[PDB]
Amino acid sequence: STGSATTTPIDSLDDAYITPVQIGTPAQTLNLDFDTGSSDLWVFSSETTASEVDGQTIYTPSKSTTAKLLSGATWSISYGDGSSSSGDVYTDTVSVGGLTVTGQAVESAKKVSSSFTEDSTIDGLLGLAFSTLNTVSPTQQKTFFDNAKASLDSPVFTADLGYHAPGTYNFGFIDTTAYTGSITYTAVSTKQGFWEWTSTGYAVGSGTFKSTSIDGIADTGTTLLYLPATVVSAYWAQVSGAKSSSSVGGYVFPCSATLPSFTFGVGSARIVIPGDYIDFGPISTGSSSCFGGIQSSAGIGINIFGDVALKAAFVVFNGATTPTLGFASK
Repeated sequence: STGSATTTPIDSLDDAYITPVQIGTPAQTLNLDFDTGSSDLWVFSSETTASEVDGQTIYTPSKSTTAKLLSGATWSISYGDGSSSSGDVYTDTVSVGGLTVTGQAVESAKKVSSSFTEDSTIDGLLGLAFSTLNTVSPTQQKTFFDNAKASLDSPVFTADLGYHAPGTYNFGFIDTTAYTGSITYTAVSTKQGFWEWTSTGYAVGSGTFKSTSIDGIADTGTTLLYLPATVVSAYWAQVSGAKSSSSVGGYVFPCSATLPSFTFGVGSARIVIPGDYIDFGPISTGSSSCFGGIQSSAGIGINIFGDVALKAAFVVFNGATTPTLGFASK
């Protein structure tokens, strides 16, 4: 089997992407944030504290003839940005882009943090990291991908995120029309439960490529590109007037600037992030200070190849017995 679904930016900055997901019988369609940095499929629901729901579409398990309470199971997750959610668990039928999993754990939120409430466009998350990170207790549950894997034509999914435009998540096949040149594959460590890999270096603009190993995670659920302070300083030093602002929480730059591109290495191959992808706009409405899309990972504890990086590529998440990651230009 295969599946193919369009993923759409939630706003004009590509802060996140939502993908429609069918849950239950009859189908209830919710727009979920597909997150290769976590492993829980959780939704706003009829059980979510009323004051914490503000515009989201909710899953109502009592209206699904295939929903079953997973007795005694609870979940609770905290994300790298300090947001969180928790609740109980149902199993139900879940379909993405024509691909159906029966008996998928659907984690129903009883509580969500303010960042989730305040984002009316995101109805929940669909985790696509390794199932070892799943938070359901006392019986850990499998991701949608893990459940689908054996049925898929090939045990893979791909992320093709757009810049200020829709893109695609495919399951079970590689669309050879969706990228240019060849796909370069690179080793993955699953030791921390992430799609963790090692970039071979970087360049700033038209500058020379610096060969250096950068361990990090391919994370569709993180907006920006978080890299070591040395690398990030070298990038912003090429933008007149750019500076790190402790008050704002990162590098800012004059909105009048033209940003250089940023290249990252994948083996001997190179992925080029155009300068415009690194512009996250005014820090506040009407400001002439703009927020940068490349930020320091210092104090995160891990480098994160988030959407800024991934949207410059066609990315293969290969879930074969020994997982790997593939990147192609597009």
